[PDB]
Amino acid sequence: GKITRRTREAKKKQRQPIVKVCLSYPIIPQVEEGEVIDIVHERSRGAPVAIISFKEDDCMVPASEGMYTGQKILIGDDAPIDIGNITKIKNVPEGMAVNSVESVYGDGGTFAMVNGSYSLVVNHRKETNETVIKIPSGKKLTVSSECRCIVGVVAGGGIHDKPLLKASVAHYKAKARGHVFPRVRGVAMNPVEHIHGGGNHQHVGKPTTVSKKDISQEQKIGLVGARRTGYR
RNA sequence: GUAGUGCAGCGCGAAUGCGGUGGUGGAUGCACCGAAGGCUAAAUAUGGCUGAUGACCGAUAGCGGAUAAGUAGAGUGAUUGAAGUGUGAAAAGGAGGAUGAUGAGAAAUGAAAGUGAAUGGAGUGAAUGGGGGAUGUUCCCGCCCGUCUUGAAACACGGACCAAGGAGACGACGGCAGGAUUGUUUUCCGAGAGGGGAGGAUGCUGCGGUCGGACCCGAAAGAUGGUGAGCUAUGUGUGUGUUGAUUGAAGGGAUGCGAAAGUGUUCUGGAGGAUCUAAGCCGUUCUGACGUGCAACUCGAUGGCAUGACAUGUGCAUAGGGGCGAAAGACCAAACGAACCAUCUGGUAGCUGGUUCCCUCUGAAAUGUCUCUCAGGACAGCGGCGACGGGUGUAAGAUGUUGUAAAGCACUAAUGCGCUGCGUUAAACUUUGAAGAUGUCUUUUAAGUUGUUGCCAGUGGGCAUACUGUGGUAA
RNA sequence: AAAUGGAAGGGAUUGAAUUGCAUUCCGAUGCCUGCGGGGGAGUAUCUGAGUAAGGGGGCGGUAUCGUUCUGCUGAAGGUCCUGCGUGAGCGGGGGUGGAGGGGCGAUAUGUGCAGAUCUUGGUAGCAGUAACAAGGAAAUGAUUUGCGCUGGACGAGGGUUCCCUGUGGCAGGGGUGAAUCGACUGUGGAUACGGAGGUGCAUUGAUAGUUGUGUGUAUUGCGGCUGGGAGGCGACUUGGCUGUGACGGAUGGGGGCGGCCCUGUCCAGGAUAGCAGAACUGGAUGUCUGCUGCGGAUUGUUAUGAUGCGAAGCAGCGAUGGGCGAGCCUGUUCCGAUGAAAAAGAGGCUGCUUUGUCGUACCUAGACCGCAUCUGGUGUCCACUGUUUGCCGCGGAAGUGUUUUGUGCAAGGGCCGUAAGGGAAGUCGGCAAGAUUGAUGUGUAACUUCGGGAGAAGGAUUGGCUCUAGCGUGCUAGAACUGUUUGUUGUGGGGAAUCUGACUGUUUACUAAAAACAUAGCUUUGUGUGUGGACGCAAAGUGAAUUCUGCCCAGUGCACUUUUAGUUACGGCCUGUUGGGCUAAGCGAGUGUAAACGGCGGGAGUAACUAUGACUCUCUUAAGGUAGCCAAAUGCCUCGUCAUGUAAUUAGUGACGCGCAUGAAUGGAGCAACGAGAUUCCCACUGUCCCUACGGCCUGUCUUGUGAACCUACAGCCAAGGGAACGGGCUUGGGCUGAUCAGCGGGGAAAGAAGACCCUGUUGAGCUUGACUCUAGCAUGUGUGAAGUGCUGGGUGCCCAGUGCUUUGUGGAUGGAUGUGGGGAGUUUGGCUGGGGCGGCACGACUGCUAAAGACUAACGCAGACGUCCUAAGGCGGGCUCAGCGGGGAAGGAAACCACGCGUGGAGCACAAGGGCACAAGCCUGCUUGAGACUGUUCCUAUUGCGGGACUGUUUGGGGGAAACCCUGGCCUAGAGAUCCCAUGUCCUAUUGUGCGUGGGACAUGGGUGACAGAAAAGUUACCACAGGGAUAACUGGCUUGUAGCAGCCGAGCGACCAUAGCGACGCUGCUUUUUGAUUCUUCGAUGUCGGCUCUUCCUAUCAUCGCGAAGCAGAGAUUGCGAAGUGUUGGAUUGUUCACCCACCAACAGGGAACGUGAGCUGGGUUUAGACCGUCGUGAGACAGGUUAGUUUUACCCUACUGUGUGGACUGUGCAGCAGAUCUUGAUAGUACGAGAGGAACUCUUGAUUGCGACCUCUGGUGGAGCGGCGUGCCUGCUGGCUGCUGCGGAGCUACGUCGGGA
Repeated sequence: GKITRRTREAKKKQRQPIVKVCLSYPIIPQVEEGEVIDIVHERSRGAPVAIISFKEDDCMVPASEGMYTGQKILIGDDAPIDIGNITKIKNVPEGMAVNSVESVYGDGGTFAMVNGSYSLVVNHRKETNETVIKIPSGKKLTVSSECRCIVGVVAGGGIHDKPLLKASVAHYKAKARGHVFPRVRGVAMNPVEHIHGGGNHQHVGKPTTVSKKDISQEQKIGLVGARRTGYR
């Protein structure tokens, strides 16, 4: 055989990468006052980015829905509750939506940083200083009560409300983001390139669930380690 | 190196009257030696350079290269790579022709294939050859060689013509034959334990055997080390190109209807992978032209697309079991279901083709056994060349063996009648039974006049016919 | 009774082809006899063919040593003539040549050529041929005139090709000048992006943003002088700093560099027969985007608007002749796309001074690449005018390129034009051509995703001239007049249905553009972190919307769990004499999952005529195909059945459904819109055809110049025969024509290419997996690594598990073990065989027959059997008689048991068949383990192993029997396994000495190779390769004739009677070569493989026409037979078809052969390698004589054949060869003969035609680049007159659709 498409698309990307800018906020224990100086678009992202200026430091963060240029926000551990306002996660009531939550007290942000997402604060277990939160995927996770966050949802709304509708729109999206476009189906190739192969009719020819444990790398194509298949 | 012969990774890790070794793992005597630091001439190997030699080659030979040869030339590149010697002793001199001069000589020699001029003979028959005769012919005979084949003049293959070159030689080890010199030659049997007297050696020439490029020329492939994205494919940086029309979305104005909710008409505006046309780009049909071309993909007419998921110059990134692909196994410098260059490499070939002087003496086989054996091989059979050595491929007299042809019903198996006879059968039936074959004795029957052994080749696709079977409607 | 004209060998022959004879004769390289030569032989002689193969004796090339000679008074080599030798070869003479050359003996070898699609060099025929060139002219040609269209600059590439002089292309000498052009400088990149600096005029033979010059701008350095504030309410003015570089597509409005057009005036130019209100040409002149103060509510656009967060207006600041637009100014809009980076800031007025290095000539295609002076390819910029929406098409300028003594046109080609009447009858198929076409009124359906369909369809108008109306001044609307009726001198064919893909897009550079690929939408899976943080990132399937997406978890796969089986490795620990316990993942098990891979049944009865089966029983599955759809691109049978379209329907559409083998994201149903996709029909239109004609230009034909190639054993007329079974040459017959030129495609099984199909080889490679043997990676225990401490749990004080803490090692790794692993590597996948494959085993082995009276003897010949079985079914002693028949005996029968008289085996003996056997080899019965331990000779059986039998000997040996005697398995012929390795027994043994809980050997048995003298082994190729094979298939020929076709003989019956008018059973005998088989002789270094179209010839077994018989022949119409091959034998619908089947006509619509006639004659529908779809089959790569769609047709100029032509008068004779007309019809005969009637003929006379053949142009039709006319576009200034385009008529000539012409 020859080497399959999955493995070559991985090698092309170490030669010529897609790069995003790494948003994060700094450490400031005393309550300061910031200044949104600009909100801007970025290639390969869907969310707009805000430029906020402190007394001796500037930062780039995901803008929340409800920000505007020239607005003042506060940073510090004991800061008041309002859209924006980087503050510590024990000063936040239950049922409130936050974004860009860190996990180690000083790493910037880790959770909920894409277009239109947030995490939920569910419980404050005041003994042991633990906070249960819900992250965007649904998993529940206890963090310390000293990690910081941002109040509100990320801007950029529901981007899937509008269909792509046309070939050229999927062409411009994959140029900016790096998806495989177009995709030739594996059953339409010759056997030399794909485990799905030739044959006098187009058909896979054997089970499409494959293992995730113990088999050769380059055999893991299809539905890898699937617990269940079917419509519902 | 046979149960480490030597070396290495990982882990464990010594001794001080002590340590190591002794062709089978371990023990114990006796023998013999001192590792884990260092240096050391000579006798041995070998491209090239310089001297000296030769039963070596003599211009298609010998090094690729006897000369302005690793040159001229070819390839993007790594790489690749020829052909060509001669006036004379002396320039004493020529170089369109003619007339001349110099010289020993117009000047190295100068074959065949093929041609021009003159002159002799013949012809309207393909030509050419042999016998017999004659300054061409008249009569007789005569199809084109080489090769594979049961079988070729073949509608089987190679061969237009001429010259030169062109294929069983050499090394090692063994045997035999012929020949040369010398001769006071021999470590035996047996797994072992045990037992125990019986003419060659060293050269020379030839032939048969094996391994060597191995009689000469020939694959599809495999591996080691290198070159390419100037063609073409995808990504990315920076530039450039695109005429004139058609249709008429949202938004906005005015005007009519109606109790209201609402709705009619018409202007303005200029959307959309919306419709043509141009600069231009492709490649549907004519199955048009052309088809030793204008051309290793072109030309004419017709048709399709022309704001894009476009077209195009240039910087950078991706390389061969790898890349790149809106996917055709497509494309990667005129060959891609694995590129190109050099080496290993004179790669192997049970298969096809070729294999060079005369006369003379003998002269086959196309069958049996074993074979991943069936287009091959070995052993045996048939043949050649020997050498040494003395004494029946036909009949007659006697005496044995046989179960076919024909015939028959005694056994086995069949087959009609008449109520003891008449009728019909046989490769796997036989009570009988030939012609023909086949054993032994006697040359103390006729007629005639071989034994022992050495070294070796080719052959193992057959076919026809008289008589005689088997299968088949038959050939 | 057979297909080119032909064979007792020919002419012929009445016996010169019949039969019987011998008293004559002819006839070999054989025989006898005399000489000559070779080889044997024991020396008075005898004996000679020969492939593969072997032996003896000779001839020749080049050298050495070792001897012996010759050449300038002319060597070798070469050429002609001549002697000797059976031959290989060796001598002499005359020319030429100008320096060396030999004999004899031994010895060393790169030692002798006709061939190898041999190597290198030279040369023929073809052939003065193919191909290419000959560009418009004027005696001259710096002058006059005719035609074509690229023309001018920068880069890549080239490198002196550029200028002058001399010369017939060379030779000699010249020419490239930079602050203000590019680069040397920026950025991870650069001659196009960023960036200190300019414009005119003149100048050389050749350079110029570079030389010279008028004016400007920047810069290097060096000076001199001078200022840190004035104004304005404000916007802002001034020597008075911290700004820029720096950024996408589409589209409206305003305004324009240059160019072009219209117009007033002035100065000039060129042509003119005549006329022209005074033409034609050139030149020169002819304001508000914004901001501030006052003001205090309205105001504007082509469009969206602006405004108490301050409108209009007034006053300022700042910026900057008429008409058709490039940069520029100012708006709106589009994106899950939002449109680089770095170098480079300071500044007033003046004077002197500086400015480095390298490139610069010439060429856009005849100066580049494609081997070239090649119709191909090659980045950027500029370029006038009439007509027009158009920078297109159809015509003109500017600039640029170009010659001046070949012919005038046969046939056949390449590219075009016009055609009576018909109108797709042509063809696989409307292929090709014709037809529609611009603009403006009118009028527009089904359906539909409401947007579309739509330029639907269908109808009408159009020039020129002279005016009117509107306002925006060039467009729009209206009217009169006029012509030989006509005006776009350009620009879509349309309509009704079915299959299929949603749509715009992409693809096999060089045979496939598609239904294939992509696509939005829909669904499933994994993943909490990569610079990226789940509206993310990655992997698969299906393919817009609408409506739907059923049932199956038994098999395979995937997931989770093993906190309630089993199985399992290194190391460690435990216990013990070298064993056993404890400590993984995985496998196994349990549960879940089909938008995972996939699957989705038989049989019996049953409703008041039949028929069917709602209903029932029954077998059975993991579950038994649901909703829908169909002879559909999916249905074998099959051209299914019914309806509809036609004169006629293997086509199309509608309907039906037990569907070989339909069916649900393997996606099912479904067609709005779109398509150079596949199909069928309608209108229109036509040279597609009936059936061809005439014309144009370039070729060809003829001349001069330049001048190839392929191919070539030798050659080139036929019939038959035989032959390797289709001859140019051989045997027996028949023949044109003495040497030319143009044509042409029958033959040379023509050329090209070591057959790609098929088989064989112990030859490959691409790809697959449930082949064999392995392997990267990954999983999971475990060894190494860093010190100190606490904690909970196991067993017996113990070892270990997790385990938190402390800081003072570190996280980078590294050794071995078990599991997994077509992701990857290497390799294999027998043979025989009436081709191979599938099947069978004739592959080891036993019996009978085939087998021809000793033994041996073949076939995928015939009929069977073998891989076992038995403690007796082995050994021995004794006693008995078997199958069956006859006469008897209570219940007793066809068969029970007793018993007498006979019984040659007619029964038994493990199993196949054959042989054998009676006080036995059979049956019953007693005792036993000879089915013992060793050892030698021989047969099948040989050149030979294993195996299976026979016969002896030796035993401090058995069993049976009184004993003689027998016994080493089975009554005899089948039941069978090497080398190497391992297991057990007996006898020996390890070389420095001795042992051994460690090994080695000899001999004998067992463990097994059935392909049985004995490898360790799965598939596929239509993507394919190489060595061969006519030892072997798929087409033609040849032999054969079962089958196929056509005929005879007999006489049982039939025929109202009557075997034969006509028929003819049951049986029997032939012929042909048109069917399909059987075979494998020719061809695999190639003989182009189906049908049609076109064209010629032959056969007869006669369909019609001519002649003539029979009758169950009255006439009419037919039926059956003989002579006879001269002439005829058609037009259409459906299918690729051959074939078939229907319609119409006809005198009739017969059957066959010629390499299944005919592809350098065509066509290419069938078949048809490489793309693709469906059904069934396979885990898969793939398969199917199952269906469907898309898919290169090369070369004659040679010889012969054939057609003409040439090969030297006039008038004729006579031999040979060719050979043509055929068929139908009107009237009369005649309503007659014949007949009860109904019906209904003939000879002779007569009228017209159809088709073939040969001519002709008076008439009619076609053509007519001859000629005359009409209407246009551009150009000559307009009129006149020309040239160019479209159109009507159209003589001569040619032609058919027109006219003429057949023996007594």
